[PDB]
Amino acid sequence: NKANLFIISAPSGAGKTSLVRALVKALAEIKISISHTTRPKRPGDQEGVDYFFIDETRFQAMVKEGAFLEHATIYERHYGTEKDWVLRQLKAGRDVLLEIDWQGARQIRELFPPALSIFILPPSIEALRERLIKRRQDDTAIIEQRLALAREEMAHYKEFDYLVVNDNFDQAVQNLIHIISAERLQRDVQEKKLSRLLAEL
Amino acid sequence: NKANLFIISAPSGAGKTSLVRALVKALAEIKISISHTTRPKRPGDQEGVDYFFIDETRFQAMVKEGAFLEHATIYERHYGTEKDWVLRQLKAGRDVLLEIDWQGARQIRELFPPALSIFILPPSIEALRERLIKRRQDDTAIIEQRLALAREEMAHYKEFDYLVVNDNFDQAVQNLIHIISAERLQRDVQEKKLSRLLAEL
Ligand SMILES: Nc1nc2c(ncn2[C@@H]2O[C@H](COP(=O)(O)O)[C@@H](O)[C@H]2O)c(=O)[nH]1
Ligand SMILES: Nc1nc2c(ncn2[C@@H]2O[C@H](COP(=O)(O)O)[C@@H](O)[C@H]2O)c(=O)[nH]1
Repeated sequence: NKANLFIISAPSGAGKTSLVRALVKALAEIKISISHTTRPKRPGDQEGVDYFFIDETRFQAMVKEGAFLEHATIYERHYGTEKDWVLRQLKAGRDVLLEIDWQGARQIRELFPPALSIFILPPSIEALRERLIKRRQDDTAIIEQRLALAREEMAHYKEFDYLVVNDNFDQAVQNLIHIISAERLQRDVQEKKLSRLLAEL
Repeated sequence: NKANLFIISAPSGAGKTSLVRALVKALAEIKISISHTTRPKRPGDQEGVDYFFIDETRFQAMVKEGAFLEHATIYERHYGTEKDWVLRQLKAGRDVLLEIDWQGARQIRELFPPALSIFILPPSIEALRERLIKRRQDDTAIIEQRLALAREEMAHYKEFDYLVVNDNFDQAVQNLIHIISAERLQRDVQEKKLSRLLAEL
């Protein structure tokens, strides 16, 4: 009952989306924020599952309205975290996972100090290229551009609280579980959850 | 290869010693500091296993010599953490567990800032009395005195980073594992352990 935000960032092709989806299956009382994006809906994508897919007009509206807790521009497209959904989850006592880039992370850290951030590292640059190329949904020409953006994303790893290497899926998931589980044992969180016990003693 | 100190504190009778012993069996690269004490050696106690049992003359000597990283007086007896052994472990890249009281914790926090501290709570005051009474090695008259010292120890829980309830042994051990495991995934620790990978990228 002292819910927190858990920021997860990684270069494209690091396997972050899959890790986060397994994480929420393994843990209770934690949900993934579904972002809004102007990035074109790809074959395979599902509205309300991968993203809320909208156009620039809609997204710009939300920005001016202040509907986003956080928003950024990435590869000439827009992504943002709808503010109200997140706050409803926190109110309900559920932790929230934010799969956002380094720019969004900076915003969240300012706005919600207790937030913890985790950076997912690939075991090699070649691992990124491999995973990205195998996504037939993606253009195989923007690769050299996406990999360039990946190295720049990774240069920001120093801004994060934890680093986790995705070299073995199960182990990486287990490490994410350690990090969230430990947060939930912090004195600040426990003062609330153990209110009755601490009262007795 | 960025080893840390993990302080474990709890009122007498909370089952801390047993938890810590199971913890070191479950994790690698972590060792328990064996303290020096003037507290009389009890039936069942083993030299170099439970404590290094010495007399006041020896202990006072160590204090004046500065042989202790940390030392305190508890129930009119002396306990301390020999400094050199701990530093050797850290140098070797091994984390160190310190089973010390709240006074010792304050000293360690000053002396070694990265240190994390965990307070073990009993599920009830009656749990302490039960566990203590069942220790036939202990005098059953000092109980009301030890329980008084337990409530005063527990009032210091606010000085600790994490709170863990020992209501189920396996679960409490698993929570200790989360806490140490998460520390080892911190960016500061990972900058060292992942030096080669970060170099490649
Ligand atoms: N700041 C921010 N970044 C996001 C958000 N959603 C996705 N991203 C970032 O945008 C990148 C592009 O994701 P993609 O277009 O590959 O699905 C992600 O890897 C992530 O770093 C968001 O809501 N806010
Ligand atoms: N400060 C400090 N406290 C210790 C040390 N060793 C044991 N203690 C504290 O002294 C208490 C008494 O332990 P006992 O006499 O029951 O074995 C422990 O519960 C612990 O809080 C030590 O090396 N330093």
